[PDB]
Amino acid sequence: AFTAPSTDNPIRINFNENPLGMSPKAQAAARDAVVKANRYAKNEILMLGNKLAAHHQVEAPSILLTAGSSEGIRAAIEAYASLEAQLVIPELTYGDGEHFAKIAGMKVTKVKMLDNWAFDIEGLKAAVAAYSGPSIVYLVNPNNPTGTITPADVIEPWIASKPANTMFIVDEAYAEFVNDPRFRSISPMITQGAENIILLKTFSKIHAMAGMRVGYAVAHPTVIALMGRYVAGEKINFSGVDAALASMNDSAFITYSKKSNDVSRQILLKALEDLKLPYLPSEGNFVFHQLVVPLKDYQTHMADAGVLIGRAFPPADNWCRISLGTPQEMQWVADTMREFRKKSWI
Amino acid sequence: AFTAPSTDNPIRINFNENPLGMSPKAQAAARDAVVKANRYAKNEILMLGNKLAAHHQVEAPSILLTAGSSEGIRAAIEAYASLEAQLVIPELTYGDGEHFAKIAGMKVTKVKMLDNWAFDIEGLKAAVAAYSGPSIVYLVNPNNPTGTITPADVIEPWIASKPANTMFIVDEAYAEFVNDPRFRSISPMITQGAENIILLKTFSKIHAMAGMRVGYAVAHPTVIALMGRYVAGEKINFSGVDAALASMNDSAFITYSKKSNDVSRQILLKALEDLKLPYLPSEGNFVFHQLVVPLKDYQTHMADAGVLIGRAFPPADNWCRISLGTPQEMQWVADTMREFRKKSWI
Ligand SMILES: Cc1ncc(COP(=O)(O)O)c(C=O)c1O
Ligand SMILES: Cc1ncc(COP(=O)(O)O)c(C=O)c1O
Repeated sequence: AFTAPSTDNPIRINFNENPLGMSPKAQAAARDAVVKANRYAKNEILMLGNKLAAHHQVEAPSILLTAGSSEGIRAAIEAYASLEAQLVIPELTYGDGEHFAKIAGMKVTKVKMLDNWAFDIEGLKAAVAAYSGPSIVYLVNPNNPTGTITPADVIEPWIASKPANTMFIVDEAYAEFVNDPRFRSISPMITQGAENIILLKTFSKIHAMAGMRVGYAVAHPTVIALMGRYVAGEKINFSGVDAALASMNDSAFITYSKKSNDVSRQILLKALEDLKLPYLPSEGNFVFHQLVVPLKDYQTHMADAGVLIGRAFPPADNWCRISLGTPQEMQWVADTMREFRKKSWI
Repeated sequence: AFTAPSTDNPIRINFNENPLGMSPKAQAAARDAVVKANRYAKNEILMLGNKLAAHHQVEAPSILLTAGSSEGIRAAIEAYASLEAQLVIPELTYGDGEHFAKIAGMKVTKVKMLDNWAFDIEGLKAAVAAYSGPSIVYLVNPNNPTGTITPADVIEPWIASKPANTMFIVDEAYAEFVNDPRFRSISPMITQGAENIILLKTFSKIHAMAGMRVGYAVAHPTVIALMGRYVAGEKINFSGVDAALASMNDSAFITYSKKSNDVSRQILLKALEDLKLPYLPSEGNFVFHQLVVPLKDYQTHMADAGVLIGRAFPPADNWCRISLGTPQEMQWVADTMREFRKKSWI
């Protein structure tokens, strides 16, 4: 069941973790792997790479397994970094791209969001076109923290035009949650031979395995080979490898994982409509919504009430990112929000 | 319970893995983490960092947790690499240093082994002293593949002399197996404030957790801060983090892990002595010995008998590295070797 939270046992809706346990088949695989984990998972890593390759309709050399997509982002940046290069990003997006770009001494070119917190793709395209050196473009889709998608018919033709000296990193961490039919995975462009795309994926979100540390990149083999020089081989942990292989066969859990996230979303959105607090469309496992009280006060009052929400995401200073917990959790949070309103805490 | 091997179920003495399961307490920790691993192991990683800091008598900023020491070697090299830097290594050692040095575009300066396969420390010192640019020195102790130690009184005064523009990476993967009293961990030099040493350690060997991917670096905080820019945070897998925390408390297992290794070593050494095949002193969980037949023939005959031994380690072309299995495995291997001798296969 669900139990009312306290500060010692809070509802955790702070890091976009799946509030469900991983698949029972994946859990069995993970636990069974422990007795084997005195040894390296060498053959199993080969099997997982092959299975991911078939999933993306590419060959094995187009897959790089990494310890989460955290490592894929780093390797992608390191592989294509130089002191002449720029990273082109929307101003409000997932911070790892900029983090590793600054480590590489790159220019970071942030493009202001449009008036609906959408990506300004014309602005991103102009940031690349007017720069005479190499550009890395980092596109998170669906975006964190906003939750919104960028339509495929807006991204795909830009990428297909092959702007000179430009590598696109497309992070689809939250893609399996998506309901909007304008969203398409970029994967088929790689299957069809694109050499200017790195697709990053993870088992941390829909597969509910954040702590297991399994992600990967999909790209042309020449791109994967370059990225491979910035990781210490493919040496994923035994439990994560076996859990990943199992989760890939448990299509029933993946349907359930999406459906539970959909139910949670509507419970939150109901409360937000009742309170008349604007929110952005949610295509991941989180909602980004507006506040009329100071963010810091709201975070503190929620924390005292046993609920950990998202950190601040400047420059959206009056917005908060609320991850979607289980339905029972989101109802308790929705109702706390209603009680806050009565006393002006929201 | 021991059973005779087949080609489908071989004795695996090829990758210096501990042939013992992980500690029973560590396995239970690892299994119990799986239900929790929908979430990132954030606080648990902080606790493991603090526990390793206490173990090495340093503060937490002097520890960097990594996904095995493989990632530590990479990060250490990336942090200190430049196009003007050289890597100084013994000609016969663990190849990851050279590998990442080459990716960085560094000169790689290999110093021939002494006539007893020991490190030529005077040659390594001279290679640094002769080079006007920055140098990284990578010292594996006990060395892989030879298994030998370099006495502390030969290494410590070199490091303590602070050669200009030189960082020492000291890889003590196998150090808990060591019996030789001339061996000393470099750790106290970091506790005493050295800024030119990176110590790398792993849970993959004495702790028997190769497949759990947990290692770490110990260094001055300024050096750890630089290394940390080349990993995607400290985001170790949940089962590994909880297994590492438990294994650090199970001192009885560590004692047993070494003792079993010692027993296995003597079984192999007894066979080599009977066969009059020279070997090097073994201070890790493997033995480097000479062959009179071609290495490739010997590798093939052992594979066919269901025993997987080490790969070739040029330039020691007439030597093989045999990992130490359980005592019962090594008795069976030892007797297979005696039988091979009768038919000239060894
Ligand atoms: C867009 C995005 N990409 C990548 C990551 C990194 O996740 P992981 O290393 O668990 O795959 C996250 C954070 O969870 C994310 O939100
Ligand atoms: C000397 C040495 N250092 C480092 C490693 C890397 O091991 P891990 O990544 O499991 O810590 C090895 C394993 O082969 C090794 O032999």
